[PDB]
Amino acid sequence: LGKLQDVVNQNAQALNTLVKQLSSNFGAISSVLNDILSRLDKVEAE
Amino acid sequence: AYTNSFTRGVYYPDKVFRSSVLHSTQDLFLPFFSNVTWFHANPVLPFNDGVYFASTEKSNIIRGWIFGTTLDSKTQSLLIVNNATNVVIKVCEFQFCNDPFLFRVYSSANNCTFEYVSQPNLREFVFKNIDGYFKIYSKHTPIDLPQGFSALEPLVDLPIGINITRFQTLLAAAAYYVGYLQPRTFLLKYNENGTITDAVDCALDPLSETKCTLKSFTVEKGIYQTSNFRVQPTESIVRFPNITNLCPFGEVFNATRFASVYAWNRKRISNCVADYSVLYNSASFSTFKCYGVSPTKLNDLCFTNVYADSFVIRGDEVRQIAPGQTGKIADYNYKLPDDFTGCVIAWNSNNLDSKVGGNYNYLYRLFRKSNLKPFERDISTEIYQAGSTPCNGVEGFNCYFPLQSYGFQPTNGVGYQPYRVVVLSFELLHAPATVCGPKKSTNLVKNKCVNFNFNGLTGTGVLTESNKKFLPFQQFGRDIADTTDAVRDPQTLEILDITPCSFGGVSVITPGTNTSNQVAVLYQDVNCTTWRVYSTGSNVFQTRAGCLIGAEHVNNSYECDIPIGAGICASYQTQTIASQSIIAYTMSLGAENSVAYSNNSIAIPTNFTISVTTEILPVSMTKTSVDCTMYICGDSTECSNLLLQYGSFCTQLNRALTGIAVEQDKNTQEVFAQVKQIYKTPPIKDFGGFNFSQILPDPSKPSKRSFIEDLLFNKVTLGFIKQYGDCLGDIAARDLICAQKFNGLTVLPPLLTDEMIAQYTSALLAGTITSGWTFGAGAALQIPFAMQMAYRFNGIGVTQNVLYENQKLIANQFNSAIGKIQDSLSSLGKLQDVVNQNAQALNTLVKQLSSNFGAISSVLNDILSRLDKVEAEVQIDRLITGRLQSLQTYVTQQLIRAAEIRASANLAATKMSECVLGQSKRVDFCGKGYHLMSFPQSAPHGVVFLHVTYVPAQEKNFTTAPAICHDGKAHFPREGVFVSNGTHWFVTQRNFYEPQIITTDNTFVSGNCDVVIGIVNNTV
Amino acid sequence: STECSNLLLQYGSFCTQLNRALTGIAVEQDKNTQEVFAQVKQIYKTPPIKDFGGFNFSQILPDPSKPSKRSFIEDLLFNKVTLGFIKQYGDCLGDIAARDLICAQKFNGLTVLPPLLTDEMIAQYTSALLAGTITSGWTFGAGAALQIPFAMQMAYRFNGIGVTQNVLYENQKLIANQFNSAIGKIQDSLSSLGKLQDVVNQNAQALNTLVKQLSSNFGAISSVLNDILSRLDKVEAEVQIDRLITGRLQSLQTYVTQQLIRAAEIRASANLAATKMSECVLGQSKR
Amino acid sequence: LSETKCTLKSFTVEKGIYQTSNFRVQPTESIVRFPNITNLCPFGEVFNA
Ligand SMILES: CCCCC/C=C\C/C=C\CCCCCCCC(=O)O
Ligand SMILES: *[C@@H]1O[C@H](CO)[C@@H](O)[C@H](O)[C@H]1NC(C)=O
Ligand SMILES: *[C@@H]1O[C@H](CO)[C@@H](O)[C@H](O)[C@H]1NC(C)=O
Ligand SMILES: *[C@@H]1O[C@H](CO)[C@@H](O)[C@H](O)[C@H]1NC(C)=O
Ligand SMILES: *[C@@H]1O[C@H](CO)[C@@H](O)[C@H](O)[C@H]1NC(C)=O
Ligand SMILES: *[C@@H]1O[C@H](CO)[C@@H](O)[C@H](O)[C@H]1NC(C)=O
Ligand SMILES: *[C@@H]1O[C@H](CO)[C@@H](O)[C@H](O)[C@H]1NC(C)=O
Ligand SMILES: *[C@@H]1O[C@H](CO)[C@@H](O)[C@H](O)[C@H]1NC(C)=O
Ligand SMILES: *[C@@H]1O[C@H](CO)[C@@H](O)[C@H](O)[C@H]1NC(C)=O
Ligand SMILES: *[C@@H]1O[C@H](CO)[C@@H](O)[C@H](O)[C@H]1NC(C)=O
Ligand SMILES: *[C@@H]1O[C@H](CO)[C@@H](O)[C@H](O)[C@H]1NC(C)=O
Ligand SMILES: *[C@@H]1O[C@H](CO)[C@@H](O)[C@H](O)[C@H]1NC(C)=O
Ligand SMILES: *[C@@H]1O[C@H](CO)[C@@H](O)[C@H](O)[C@H]1NC(C)=O
Repeated sequence: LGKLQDVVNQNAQALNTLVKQLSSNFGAISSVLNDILSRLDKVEAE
Repeated sequence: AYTNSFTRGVYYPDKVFRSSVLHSTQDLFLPFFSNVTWFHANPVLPFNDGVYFASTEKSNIIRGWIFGTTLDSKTQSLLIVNNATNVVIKVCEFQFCNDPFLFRVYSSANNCTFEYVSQPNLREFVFKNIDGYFKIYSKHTPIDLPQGFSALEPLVDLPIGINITRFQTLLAAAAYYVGYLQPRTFLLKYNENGTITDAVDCALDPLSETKCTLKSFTVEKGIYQTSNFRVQPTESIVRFPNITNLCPFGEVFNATRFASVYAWNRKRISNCVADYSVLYNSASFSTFKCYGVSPTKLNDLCFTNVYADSFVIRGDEVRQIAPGQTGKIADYNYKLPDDFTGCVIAWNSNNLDSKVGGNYNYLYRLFRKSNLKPFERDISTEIYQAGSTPCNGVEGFNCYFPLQSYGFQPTNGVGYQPYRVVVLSFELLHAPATVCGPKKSTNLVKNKCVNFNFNGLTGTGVLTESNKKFLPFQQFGRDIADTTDAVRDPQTLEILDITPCSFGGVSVITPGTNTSNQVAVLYQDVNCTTWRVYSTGSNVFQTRAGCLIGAEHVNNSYECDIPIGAGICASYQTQTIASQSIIAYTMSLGAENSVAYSNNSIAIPTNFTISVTTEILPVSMTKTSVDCTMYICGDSTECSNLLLQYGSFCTQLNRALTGIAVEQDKNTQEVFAQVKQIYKTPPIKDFGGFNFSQILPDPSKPSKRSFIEDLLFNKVTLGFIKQYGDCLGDIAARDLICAQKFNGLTVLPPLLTDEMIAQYTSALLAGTITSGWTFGAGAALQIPFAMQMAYRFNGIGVTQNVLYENQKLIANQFNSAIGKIQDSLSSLGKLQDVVNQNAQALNTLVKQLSSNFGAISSVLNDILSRLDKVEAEVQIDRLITGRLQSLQTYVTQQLIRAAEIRASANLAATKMSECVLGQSKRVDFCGKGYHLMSFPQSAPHGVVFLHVTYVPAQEKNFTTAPAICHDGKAHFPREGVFVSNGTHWFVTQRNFYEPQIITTDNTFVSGNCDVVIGIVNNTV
Repeated sequence: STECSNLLLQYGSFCTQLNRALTGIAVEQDKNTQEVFAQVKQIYKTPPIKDFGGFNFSQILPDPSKPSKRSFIEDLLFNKVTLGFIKQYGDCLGDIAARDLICAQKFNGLTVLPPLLTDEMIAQYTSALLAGTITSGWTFGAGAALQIPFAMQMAYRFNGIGVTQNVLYENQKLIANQFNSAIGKIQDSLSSLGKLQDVVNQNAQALNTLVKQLSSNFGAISSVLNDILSRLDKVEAEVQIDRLITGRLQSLQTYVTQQLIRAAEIRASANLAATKMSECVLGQSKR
Repeated sequence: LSETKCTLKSFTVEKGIYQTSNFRVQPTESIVRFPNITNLCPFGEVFNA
């Protein structure tokens, strides 16, 4: 039943990588909006 | 005297070596096929953007040139003259003559700076004047202007720094030419040595744009899409409100006494003209910064809500007048919004505000409970509580007077001297304005594409009367796309409509550059029944897909050659009375033939033919892998470290690529490894007189392939071991294969080799020739080939004695049919297209590494050789983002292709199972006709099916009846039909004429002979 | 904008790719139509004398008294779907462009190409198929068309499903009446195709969202190139124009990817239709 | 094997074949090649006239 199990595994893997990809910086100074907004004013945070 | 330059005037745009490449550049080039002016045996001509000067000479008559604006002693001029002994270059204030010649050129040389002297058959020169540099390119070539192509080389770049608008030649028989240069795009070609030997002028013709797009000098037969029809603007328009007065610069920047910072002032500015040049001789400003606009754009704008605030502060507090500052002034006195749009101006005023012994008339606030809001004022005078101890007016040790005083003395340090500050705020391009700049209006032009500037808003388009009613407080009008569509004229107050002046698609039909150089153009949004075209012609054909211009209409109908659209195709005549041309016609649907129907007539075949047809199906595509770090960062440790902030984006790509790679092997497996028993070819070749030698394995080759397989494997042009030293050095500069894998792009081999695939195919053939379809359902059982063919004939509705009586005819027909296929295979596009696509996808990925993506360069080493860590972290990230997007696009397209290839592979597997391991009843699934058998052959990345079918031929006409009434009962054939030749009645079969006597054995009676329609009589 | 045109050259290899994909799709569509309809290259004329055992085909055969040669049911079908046109520059110049919604698309570079086969040609193919199958049976799909009376063909077809032919020759009249009534019921029902309408709806929506997405800022100070260039000099305006270029290129890429994904499904449906034609119309099916 | 473990972000690996990074080689030394010039630029003339 590997043919059926593969679909479930693929869906779970996709949804888990989506969550894991929230810790990237993408070139910013931090990956946490709260940290960014606790230290910089509006113009520098935009 | 006009003349045509053809391809003269091409120079090297850079100083960098290139070879075996095609390069697209943009610079000031002399347009291809442009008319130059001819001078024989000395006027003053304009110098517009550069000049291409050429001289056919034999005795050194042309000596030099002079450049300038006016050639008298009121301006500076450049002299480049070649006297008999020297070449002298001077940039002075010359006084020249009407007719200078050699040496009497000028009279006085008053003052000047630049000087270079000493420097102890067809000539071409190019001149330019950019950023204060005079550049020259030149070349000499030994043998009115000739054909050919030559590229000029850089000579000198003089820093003269003057203004040039006219030039003149110096003469001492000969002739010279003069052509101007314009900013165009050109596609150059470097040969093996790095010399330029060809070029293409994009946007000179309709076929020249296609060449630039494809990045090739050749084009194949077809129809291509070009850019939409473009229209350039004719003239310019400026429309400001008509105002006369000048803004109150004196009252603001020149007042006698200024306000205090805590009680700052504010006055409105309206109905004036902003011209700040009047301040250039009275006031100097130490600080001047603007925020939502550029300082160089203030002259061309209009402003909506202008205010001016003024106060006095000490010297070192000027840095606190900015949007995001903190401190004593920004907290309790004056604050700017974070979205500020305006300018801030400050200057020293120690002469007007400083009195000896201390000036105490300027105050500020030092204590306050909380911070101020933007543009808020607080002029209170309440005592301030700072210790929780109450105090109702009394003062001391806990309660203070909020306001403090400045002490301004004339001998203070510059940090403690008074400064006057003015802040201007306004809005741009949203509402009606009454303060404009120093610009002069022009007339209003309608119904033409022109440039405009309406209250500072610039653009292009066509103006038109409008039927909208703006409210008094509105000035502009937008749409869903958020662009300005209507505007109210600021003088007449009428409303206009702005429309883009570019519209309509264009296409070009070409027969092939290897054949001809003429084309036809289709204007898809024009009705010629003429105007929105690049060129009219003698013949102009109007279709329902557009207006075709350049083809000759004909009234015959042929099959489609180049589909144009809406039922019309085009083709090259060539072979005709006229030299050659293009023709346009309507495609034909296949020569309507006939129908001969009646209620008592039938046709029955009397013969047959054996036909063999070929079918091709793709089964696999190439497998690849990617090293993301090596593609994005190369060998840079800095980039490698910066890339970790995108860590989860490379495993994601590699997983999909690995999935595709492992799917390919399953695709091949399901198609070819159906029978896991390997049957060897029989040792004696005797199958009822049928010849299979051209499809059975041949052991007289390095492999065991058959003749047809060997023919197939040579019609598609292509694992391997490419060693590092194999393409070390220059060889990597042209390989095109290890150029890929120097960047991290590899190709993985297939799991099953072509030898194994051929072994599987041979097993299939041996099984199906020796056993029939039994080996596909279980244990293989032997059966003679003639009897197997009898079975297969019984499977299509024909008796077996028909085969046993025409065995030799059938065998001969089959042998000839098999020979014809290998005859035709002499000189597979469906299989070749897969290889072409897989190669192009990988080559574009390498090509896309030369983009900037908005940075200053596409070379990490160049970026890192000039900038430090912080300044390079901003430029590297743009390249990282762009190069990640490229790989993502490649992977998505690969997935979308793999899905289609899998669909094809599944179809091929079903076809094998149903046509090769059995006989099929589905119509048109295993060929055209009645399917008898089929044989598989292997091709590169695909399979080939040879289908044998039965086709009837040579029909004859017969009369027929539905039933026969013998003696009051109704008789039915029970198999086949009743036919009559005119006097006698017989019963035969549907697919072959074979009459018999009507009797009870081949008949059944289930009627009374009263109701059947069409019953005859005769007898049985 | 010439400035934007010059700044866009640093993404030159991203437009040819999109155009290549779109051209592939557009070429595939004509092949889809051909494989389904142009199966037979011999056009058969409608019989001059209409005598088929009492069967009435008048509602599905070509009608020669219409501006085209479409049949009654075909016209009913064509009236139920609400969509090769020439739209001229002078046609929608002015305020009309603010509501047309068709030349608002093509003021921004988005155009639609006509199909290669017209509706009249497709109907001619269908008429040829009908005439062939009614006058020859299934022999014309295998070779030369051999004529046969319709009643005898129908007896063949009854034998094809295990019923003797006398069962047809003794109930011909009732069978013809039933067939005529059943045919009438279909045109009765076709009075007042959601599978076919969705294709048009999806394509139009995809084209309209592309035009709508041109008001996004993408992080810049404004979504208007003229507004950006009327206030900032080159150095300050390059920074803003780059963000707009990035966002709009991304929009185009998303549109193209969705178009490819839809083309795959349309191709699967077309392959099913071609196989169904071959097996159900040119023969008799046992599946 | 360690590179595979790091890529899979797991301390165990299942039976199979896995792709690792391309073959890498590090540089052995450093090189500098500027033109041979002796004179010193004229700072006095420009900044001290
Ligand atoms: C010696 C004490 C060190 C201070 C503790 C560290 C950080 C405190 C927060 C900010 C630094 C104080 C800066 C004061 C100078 C600016 C004063 C002003 O013009 O507003
Ligand atoms: C130009 O020459 C005149 C001589 O008449 C001289 O007075 C003037 O100073 C010169 N200008 C410069 C910039 O040297
Ligand atoms: C250009 O290079 C080829 C080999 O690459 C060489 O044979 C030829 O001589 C070169 N051309 C010149 C002008 O030297
Ligand atoms: C400012 O005032 C001084 C003295 O009153 C005067 O000389 C100067 O011209 C004035 N400047 C302007 C721009 O009015
Ligand atoms: C406005 O007044 C209220 C009530 O006195 C006060 O609480 C608030 O702080 C004031 N706003 C500012 C910006 O000081
Ligand atoms: C072009 O205009 C003419 C004039 O009205 C019209 O008859 C013709 O149909 C138009 N062309 C098309 C393709 O409709
Ligand atoms: C049937 O066709 C074959 C090949 O064309 C021919 O040799 C043979 O004579 C034909 N049979 C008759 C009865 O004509
Ligand atoms: C089969 O064909 C091959 C090639 O045409 C030929 O050499 C061979 O002799 C043929 N078979 C027989 C039995 O002749
Ligand atoms: C059968 O008769 C019809 C009607 O005359 C004719 O068109 C057809 O050609 C005939 N068949 C053959 C094989 O000649
Ligand atoms: C065919 O129709 C004609 C016309 O009425 C008729 O005379 C003839 O008997 C019919 N033949 C059959 C077999 O029904
Ligand atoms: C068949 O024969 C009967 C007499 O047995 C005759 O009455 C009848 O008319 C014949 N059929 C036709 C159509 O004439
Ligand atoms: C066939 O249908 C048409 C239209 O409904 C009708 O006019 C005709 O009468 C029908 N056939 C017969 C034989 O009545
Ligand atoms: C510049 O000239 C002064 C005056 O002689 C001298 O003291 C100084 O050293 C000179 N500059 C340098 C860099 O030596």
